[PDB]
Order: sequence, then C-alpha cells, then structure tokens
Amino acid sequence: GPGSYAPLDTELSEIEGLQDDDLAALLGKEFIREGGGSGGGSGGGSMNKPTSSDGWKDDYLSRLSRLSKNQLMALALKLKQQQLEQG
Amino acid sequence: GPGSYAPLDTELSEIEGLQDDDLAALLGKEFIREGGGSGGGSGGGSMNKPTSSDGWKDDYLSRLSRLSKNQLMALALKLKQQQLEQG
Repeated sequence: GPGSYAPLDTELSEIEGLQDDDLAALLGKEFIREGGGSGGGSGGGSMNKPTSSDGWKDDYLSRLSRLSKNQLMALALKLKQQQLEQG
Repeated sequence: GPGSYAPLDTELSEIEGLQDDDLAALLGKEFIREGGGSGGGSGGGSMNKPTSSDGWKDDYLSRLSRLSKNQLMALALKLKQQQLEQG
C-alpha cells in the first residue's frame, strides 16, 4: 500500500512551533493590518478549578484560544488542504 | 458548472449572522478577555484580482481575515464537531 492515513492533530503542533515570519509568507495579501490597539489590567475574575466534557473540544479550543488570529487562519487553511486528499 | 452561490446554512454563513452572546454560549470559559473585555471584528479591505489557479483557499482565507477571534474559534469548533462523526 502507498501509506497510512496518518495523524491530523500534529498540524496544531506545527502552528504552535512556527513564527510571524512563516505566517506572513503563507497568509500573504490576507495577512493582518493592525487596528486593535494596546491596553493592560486583569479585567477581574479567578480560576475555580477546571471542568471538561468529551475531551476533544477542551484540547482543541484551548489551542485555538492560545493562538493568534494569524495562527487561526494558518491552522484552518492546513485542515482544509489535508482533508480533501483523504480517502 | 463554472461556479455556485454556496449553501445559506454553512458554518461560515451562520457564524457571520449570530452575535457575541451566541459565541459566548459555546466558547464558555475559553471566551476572549481582550479589547473592551469581549473582543471584536478586525481585518480591513482587499485589493487586486485573484490568481487564475484555485479559489476554495482564497475565498475561505478572505472571509476568515475579516472575522472576530471569537467567530474564528466558533467556526473551527463547528467544523471539528461534524468531522469526528463521519463514516
């Protein structure tokens, strides 16, 4: 046979490793143009111990929350490009 | 066919219609704490014709570049929830 179907969660681990010099090279024209400004302070609130269900949503949405808008575009393009050549 | 209008009920066209309270109802603890304390839209305009090759990458990246980070997380969660139950 030609090979395995292979892992798909490793694409998040690649986007977590690379930098804005790699992101601008793949987003190109559609790369971000600023406008959000700057600020500070905690905004209040505290952790009351974590909670979870089914596991897949908590692992995935945590990475999506940690990542930049540039990285959110890069992981979305990756998962669309790899799925259309499966099966 | 040379092209199509696409469905009205895609995850992209749904997330572009619903409000920040509907995003908070599915992001939960992972909802953003930034900007005014609740995030917001960014991306700006666009320029020049697209390249002659492909289009499914360019239209998708073009939409995502103008969405809020809350919307980018929610459309990604929706397309993750449906792909893991295929068979």
